[PDB]
Amino acid sequence: EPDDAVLFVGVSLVLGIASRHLLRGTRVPYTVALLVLGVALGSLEFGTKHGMGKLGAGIRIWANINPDLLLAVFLPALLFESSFSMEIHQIKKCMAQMVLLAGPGVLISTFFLGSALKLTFPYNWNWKTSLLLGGLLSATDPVAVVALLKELGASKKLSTIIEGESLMNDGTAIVVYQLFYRMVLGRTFDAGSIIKFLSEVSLGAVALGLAFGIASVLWLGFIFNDTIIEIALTLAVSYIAFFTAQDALEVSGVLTVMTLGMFYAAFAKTAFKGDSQQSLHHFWEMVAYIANTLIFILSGVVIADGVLENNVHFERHGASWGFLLLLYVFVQISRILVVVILYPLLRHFGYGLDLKEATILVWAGLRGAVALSLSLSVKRASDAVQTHLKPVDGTMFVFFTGGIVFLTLIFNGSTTQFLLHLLGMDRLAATKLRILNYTKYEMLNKALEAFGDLRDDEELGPPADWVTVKKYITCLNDLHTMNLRDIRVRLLNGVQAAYWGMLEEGRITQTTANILMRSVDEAMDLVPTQELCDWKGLRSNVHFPNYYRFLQMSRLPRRLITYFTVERLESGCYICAAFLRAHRIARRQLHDFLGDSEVARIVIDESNAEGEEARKFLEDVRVTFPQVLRVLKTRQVTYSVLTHLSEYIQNLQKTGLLEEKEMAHLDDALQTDLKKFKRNPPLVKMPRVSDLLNTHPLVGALPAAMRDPLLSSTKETVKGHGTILYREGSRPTGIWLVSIGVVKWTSQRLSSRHSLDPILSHGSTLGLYEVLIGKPYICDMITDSVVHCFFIEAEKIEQLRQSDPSIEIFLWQESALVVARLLLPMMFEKMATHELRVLITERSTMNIYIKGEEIELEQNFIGILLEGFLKTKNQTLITPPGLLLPPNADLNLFGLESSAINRIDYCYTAPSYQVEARARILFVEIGKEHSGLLSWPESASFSARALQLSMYGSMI
Amino acid sequence: EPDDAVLFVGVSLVLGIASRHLLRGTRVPYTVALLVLGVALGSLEFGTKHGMGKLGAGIRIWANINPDLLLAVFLPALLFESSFSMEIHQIKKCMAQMVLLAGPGVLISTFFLGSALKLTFPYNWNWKTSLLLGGLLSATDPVAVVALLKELGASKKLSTIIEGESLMNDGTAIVVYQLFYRMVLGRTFDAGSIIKFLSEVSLGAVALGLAFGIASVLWLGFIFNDTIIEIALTLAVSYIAFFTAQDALEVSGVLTVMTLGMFYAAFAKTAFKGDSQQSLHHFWEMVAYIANTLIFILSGVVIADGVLENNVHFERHGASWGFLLLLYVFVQISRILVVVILYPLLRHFGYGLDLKEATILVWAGLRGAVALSLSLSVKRASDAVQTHLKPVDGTMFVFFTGGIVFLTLIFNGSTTQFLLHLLGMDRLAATKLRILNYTKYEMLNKALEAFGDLRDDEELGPPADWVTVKKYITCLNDLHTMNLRDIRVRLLNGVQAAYWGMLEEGRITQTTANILMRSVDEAMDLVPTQELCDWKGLRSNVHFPNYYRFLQMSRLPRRLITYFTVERLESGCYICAAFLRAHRIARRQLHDFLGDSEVARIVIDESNAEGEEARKFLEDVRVTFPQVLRVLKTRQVTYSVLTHLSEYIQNLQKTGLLEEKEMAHLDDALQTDLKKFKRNPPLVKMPRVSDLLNTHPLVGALPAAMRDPLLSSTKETVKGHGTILYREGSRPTGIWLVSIGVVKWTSQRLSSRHSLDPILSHGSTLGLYEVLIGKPYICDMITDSVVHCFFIEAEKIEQLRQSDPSIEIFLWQESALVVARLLLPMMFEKMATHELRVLITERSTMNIYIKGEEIELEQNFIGILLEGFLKTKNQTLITPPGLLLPPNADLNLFGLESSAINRIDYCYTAPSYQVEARARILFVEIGKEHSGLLSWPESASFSARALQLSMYGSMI
Ligand SMILES: CCCCCCCCCCCCCC(=O)OC[C@H](COP(=O)(O)OCCN)OC(=O)CCCCCCCCCCCCC
Ligand SMILES: CCCCCCCCCCCCCC(=O)OC[C@H](COP(=O)(O)OCCN)OC(=O)CCCCCCCCCCCCC
Repeated sequence: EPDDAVLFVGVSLVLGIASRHLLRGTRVPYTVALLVLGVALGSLEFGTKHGMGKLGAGIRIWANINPDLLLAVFLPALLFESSFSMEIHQIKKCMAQMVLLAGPGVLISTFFLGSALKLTFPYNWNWKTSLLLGGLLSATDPVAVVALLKELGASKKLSTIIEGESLMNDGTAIVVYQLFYRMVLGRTFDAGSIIKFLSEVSLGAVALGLAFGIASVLWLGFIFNDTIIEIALTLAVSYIAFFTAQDALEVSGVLTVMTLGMFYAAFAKTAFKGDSQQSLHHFWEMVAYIANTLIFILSGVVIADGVLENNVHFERHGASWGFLLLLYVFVQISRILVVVILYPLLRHFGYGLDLKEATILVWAGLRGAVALSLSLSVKRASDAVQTHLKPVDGTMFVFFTGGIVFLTLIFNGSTTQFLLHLLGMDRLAATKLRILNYTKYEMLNKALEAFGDLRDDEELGPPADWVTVKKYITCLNDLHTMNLRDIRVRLLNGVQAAYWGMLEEGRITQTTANILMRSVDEAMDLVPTQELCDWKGLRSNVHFPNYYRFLQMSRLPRRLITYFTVERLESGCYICAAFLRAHRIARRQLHDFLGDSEVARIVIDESNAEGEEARKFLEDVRVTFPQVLRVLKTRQVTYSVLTHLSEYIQNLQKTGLLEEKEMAHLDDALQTDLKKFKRNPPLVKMPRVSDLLNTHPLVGALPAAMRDPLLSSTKETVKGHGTILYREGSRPTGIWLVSIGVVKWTSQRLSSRHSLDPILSHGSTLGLYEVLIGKPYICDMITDSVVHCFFIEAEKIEQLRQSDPSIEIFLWQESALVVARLLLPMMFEKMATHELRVLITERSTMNIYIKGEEIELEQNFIGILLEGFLKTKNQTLITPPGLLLPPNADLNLFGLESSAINRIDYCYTAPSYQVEARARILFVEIGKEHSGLLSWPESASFSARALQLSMYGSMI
Repeated sequence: EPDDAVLFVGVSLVLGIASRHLLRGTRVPYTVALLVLGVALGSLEFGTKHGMGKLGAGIRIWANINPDLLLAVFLPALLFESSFSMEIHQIKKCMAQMVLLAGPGVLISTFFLGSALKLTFPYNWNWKTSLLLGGLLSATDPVAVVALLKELGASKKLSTIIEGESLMNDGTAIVVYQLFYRMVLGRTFDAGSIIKFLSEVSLGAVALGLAFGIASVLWLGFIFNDTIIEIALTLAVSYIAFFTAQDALEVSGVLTVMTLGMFYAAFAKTAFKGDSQQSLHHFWEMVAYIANTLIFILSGVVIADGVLENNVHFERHGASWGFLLLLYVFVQISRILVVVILYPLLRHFGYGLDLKEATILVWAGLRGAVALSLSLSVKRASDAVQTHLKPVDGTMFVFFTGGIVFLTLIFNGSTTQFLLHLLGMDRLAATKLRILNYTKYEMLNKALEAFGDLRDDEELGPPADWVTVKKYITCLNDLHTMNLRDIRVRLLNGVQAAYWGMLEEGRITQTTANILMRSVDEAMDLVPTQELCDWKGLRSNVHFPNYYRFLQMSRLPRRLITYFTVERLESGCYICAAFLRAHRIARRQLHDFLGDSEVARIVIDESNAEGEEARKFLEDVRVTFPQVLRVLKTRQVTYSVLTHLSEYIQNLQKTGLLEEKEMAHLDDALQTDLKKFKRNPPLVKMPRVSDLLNTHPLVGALPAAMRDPLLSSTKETVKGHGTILYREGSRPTGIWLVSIGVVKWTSQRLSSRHSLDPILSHGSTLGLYEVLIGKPYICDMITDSVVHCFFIEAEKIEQLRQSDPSIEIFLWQESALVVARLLLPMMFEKMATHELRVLITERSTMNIYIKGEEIELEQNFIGILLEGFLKTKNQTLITPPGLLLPPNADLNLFGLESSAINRIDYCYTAPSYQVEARARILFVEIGKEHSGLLSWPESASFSARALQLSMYGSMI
């Protein structure tokens, strides 16, 4: 006969499925239908003489479940998913408010509801039974409210508040119930006794949870490439922790399971694989679904059993059916009182709480399966021979808690969306409409591209038209007046597009991307009145390391001192770096889109002024801990490489070109590398002087000979912020090889109207064009941050130009880069180093013309007169720093616009030119994903070795 | 006290984890360590007076498990994963051999081993107990052998044979055990009775399995976007089916669970989501892992309990410890005899079986958890008050089966790799080394590209060198003499690269890709002696539809007649289409790589002769069922679009730009579309005549006016294979607008030396250049398959050219496409329609020169003299079909090589040209993933509307 038990479980699941399939889209949850079906099954089995057969025998086997086994089997499953799948950052920033709703809230609710049950209900309960039942009804449901918020559509702050309030409240309400239930059994009490009991239970639960989490994370760290082992470890450790807490030490078990779930959620990236992240969550969601369905089917059956057994709780008199509604009203009043009493505190702590998101927090008081489990446990413990707990009192408890569980879900849970819509919320911001429409546009473009690519076929013929194929896909079924308000939104849209691109290209993880996107989203609401403010959200993540107090303090192993400083500074450095990249890209895109307009310039100035705090924190990390940034960048590049290789290996397995052994070996190696990286990330040594000089394109690409001379008598120098390298006008006495840092260039005669970032990064050569032409410097360069630089005097460069006829052309190709980034900043500033180097050294043509020849720029060619005096009628003398444009070229398209704001005399538009001295000209030819969000509605050879050294660290 | 039970489970899992973590890499499995730990726990609990506490109490609770509950709980979990995760195509093509090892094999083993136990063992067993124990030892383990093959590295044929033999054998050996066990209880028997029992059990099991599978697939079909529901449905249905079979109808339960698993594996794509495919498998692997660990821990405990209880099976006398080895020898001899008796049959049925892969099939006789479960069930059924089965006999059975389970895994399972290496197998083919090295090269390239892209940073500085970052990633740690043998391998490598590209670009699913890759792999072994033979593997998949007999037969609903014909022809049409695309791409790539060489030409001819069977089956589908190909192509394009949109939506969720409600809606719509497509794929109507004419680029891009004239008096014509459109030399009387089909062009004076496919697909215009120049046709075009074509007489085209000055240039741009695909086939034949159209209509320059002007081809420009008589010294007269090359151009790089094999007189290399009549010239400028596998070691305006109509079905 025990086999029938299995049947029950099976059958229950089926019912669950049905209830979760038909009652979808409708607002009433399916757990109410589950409870009704359970009551029906229990009544059929226990009331009718024939009842059921081979299934009723499986219901009875379950209706007599042990009071302790029930909890030990069903509570860890119910709680581990809710505790494990929760954002740590959000609650950590909101943890102040949740402490007020967890401790004081549960205390107030428990004592009110229980004091009301003692003074009103007629069952002659003493002051322990009533407050026992009051401790039950103070336990929310982390799954019911999770589903409600899934189908609700409220702001994220309120969602996080409710989702945490419920889980933290569940830990506290279970503790109080444990206390009052132990007291109901007969044990005496006292102030000291109550204090010791509460302290022991509460704190030992968390201690055991943290111990088990630490021991099982330390173990998981060494499990390379096997997901079944990790899932089984989580399961076994959760259940062992619950058994050890609730049944070995006599501490709270729900608290231990919650602490374990949270300790796992905090260390998910470090311990579990990246591909086993969606399988783990799905396994635990399946476990939690089974647990809820089984408990809701079981609780109905047990309620029906008790009712039919005693017969004093149904049709005996309307007393019970009225006192149930009275208890519901009391629960509502208790929640209202808790909220109204903690409002003066919940208003200005963590997140705000105005009348709206406080009237929506009082309604979402859904009861779930934890209260039902506790009621079933109490009823089962009473069904035995217990002088203290009578059987009628146990079924009085199974009846009231299940009755309150049904009325709360049908009324509060169904009318939580109607109320949220009535209050005024649930309306799109009208600034997310643009993002939605742009995403729909980008989806339509992807679909069009795929269709167009897959159309040519000689065998299967052509497909149907594009419209006939779009009618099937319903994912695409339906979709200068500029004020200071809209441009501040276009800039934030550009920032969002930059964040999107950075995460897609692998430059930032998904956690950092989510943090930055949340910051931008919370900032796009204050733009209608306040200036651009995106730095608020990240200011709490960019706290200068509190570790710095302790690096000043002495810790014995430098592994600990270097390891912990690179782990408190790791998130802030990445966030400020990404904030300052996204903002620099957004400024450039906005300048390109809205041209030069007074409002666009003011918004750009707002962004420039906003970036100052991040710039200063980055400057402070560079001087206080010099080796942190290099380690962080190396880790970033290594993680990007590993992610790309992982994506490539996963695509190879689908095809079947490689056998099981070889691909299993490939995958094993890749996963071992990924886990060894995420567990003990590598630390990069410091770079030697003579090493940096060899990674610099100019000095690195030179031959072994004629290089010992340049490197000898070259001393690296570390210059601080604001130091002047060379002033404009002074004679050309050097070239400064910037290998680490940034240098900002300023000029008095060069257009600084279209230059939004006059900075030259590492691997650059400053002052070479000027030492080649032998003339005074054309700009005043000043360091922008800490810069490691080398200075080679002019003589050495002259000797090197005199050495080989091919190290004269190399020097010129290397100086043309800086000359073109300086003269024409509107074209050659948005370009990356690789692209500009390719276009200026490979696809650009450097010609030398003898005296007398004629130069006629074809309409498509712009040219920079690198060297030599060129002549033209009425304009005989022309200085070498110079730009030759097509006679009819539109300046406004290249900058150079001669205006009162910026004077331009280094550009020439003439019919033809005639060489006056031996000239050297450079001719260049003229006429990225998600960047359209901003303005959507309106729209070998030395050169190859240098390019290698500039792309990769060393020549390959 | 029941709570302790939970502990046991938990603890067991931990042990499992440990045993599965330490005993990795080593050859001895971990289940033996599991059994040893279980024996240790059982001996500690039952032998010592103190034993254990709060855990031993949980062991006893388990050691007294019900004999039926044990099976009902543990067998479905053990069997559903093995039955569900199995290739259907492989076993279906090998199912002949598995029937011989399943029925006759189990019968022979059972009767031998059981006849030997009766004649040798001294326990005075009767002829039912001995053959009961003999029915146990005939049940293999689908999980032990699965893991063994995972860690073995043998061919795929032997792997599939063993993996199926074990699962099919498990279904048959359980049936026999059920029979003999029911007989041991006391029931009488007879020939008729035995026959009825066997038939009822065996067939009713499969019937119930198929019924449950059908009912649960029909249900799953309507579950849109929820994975938990699908996993819970599989679980609940599996357990309900097992309970209904084993405990309600008295039929075999393992057979029902196996039938259900197979019915699910056959309908995995149609019922389950694409993202819930890795979570379902992982959930069921977790269930199976728990089941194995629990059973192996439980069986050890029960063996120890029985031994310590009776004390006649350990140290009573060496009789037991010797008869155990004797029974092991008997099992080995029984397997050897089965194989030696079925060899004459297993040799030439399905897959072959030579001495090697038959000596490796005799060694892989691992016993697992099914035999242990049956032994535990028998011992438990005996432990009760049973006059038939004594307790000593039950523990004699738990001891022997567990003892045989341990000796088989330690000896056979550990020395199955040593034997496979000794026999000679386990050596790479030396033709997979090239693919492995090329994959390593492509991984290194991806890593280099990612590193180079992620290097420029103004904030975080530069990373370390490339070598310092590659030292961390260990996935990259380590890596004209041409005969008819190697070129036949390069062609197959090109075919493999084409298959890889087609699956990546979404043109074929993963099942078709695996089929084709398996065919190519099995074919690359016969090339050393036999010609190119890839069509063998697919000839069994390309069977002309057996449905055609039934389309001749009358089925009442055309939904059924059209639906079933598009489902028997669906896989063969896709396979032949992909075979003929991959082979056409491989031929082209090989001709490009090895130039014109006698061996390369012979290999190309071999491939051309091999493609004939697929070409003919495709021709037969086009005439017998005309609307099938259009429906298949529309489904292909729609599935590619949906896959691309799904990938795009999954990437959007990671960023957090869109709220929970909007993305949940997007994902819901996408998943609903995907499931409605995979469940009821759409059928495309037939194309109307006046519709096709409007999708043709030339006639479609014309304005509404001057189009009514062309379309009027135009009658579509369907011409069959080999029909002649127009012969070379005849006066130009028409233009044929090919909109569906293919036309092959042949010439007598045009080079057919570098043209590997002279075919023009749909949406092409033939005979327009000739009606424009008013001269005889320049090639003889003949249909290549069934072709739907329209004929507009010459007058109409002349009227249309006279109509507008901009519909003269459009006609010329449209004729230049065919002229350039015809004259210079080495450049303009590998190009897709989109690329060639862009390059010839947008990036190519058509100029008209007046009489007398001079033409000087710049060194980088090739030019086609579309119209007019051009002159040059000593070469006054030059006909318009003509090609002008740079005076120093290398013909061998463009074809045109004047040689005895192919004569060329339409190409001219001269210093300069002088117009003799008003000339019209066209100038073109001169100087893809995984295609390097072959030769790896050695290396608006009318035009825009036409391009739109050619890319997408209609103008957008
Ligand atoms: C969702 C994840 C759950 C993980 C489960 C962890 C392992 C569970 C271990 C099962 C323990 C078995 C309990 C047992 O031995 O049955 C005894 C119990 C009745 O015990 P008695 O009433 O005789 O106790 C005497 C005083 N009351 O039996 C009864 O009469 C009631 C039957 C209780 C069945 C409990 C089964 C566990 C839930 C199974 C669902 C799993 C779904 C995958
Ligand atoms: C891996 C997927 C498994 C899916 C499980 C499906 C639901 C399982 C339903 C559990 C049924 C509970 C059985 C029960 O009521 O306990 C009784 C049994 C002992 O029964 P008695 O010996 O008293 O029977 C009288 C005559 N022999 O109890 C005992 O003394 C032995 C204890 C048996 C425990 C069985 C628990 C199931 C396995 C739990 C593991 C799940 C892991 C997630």
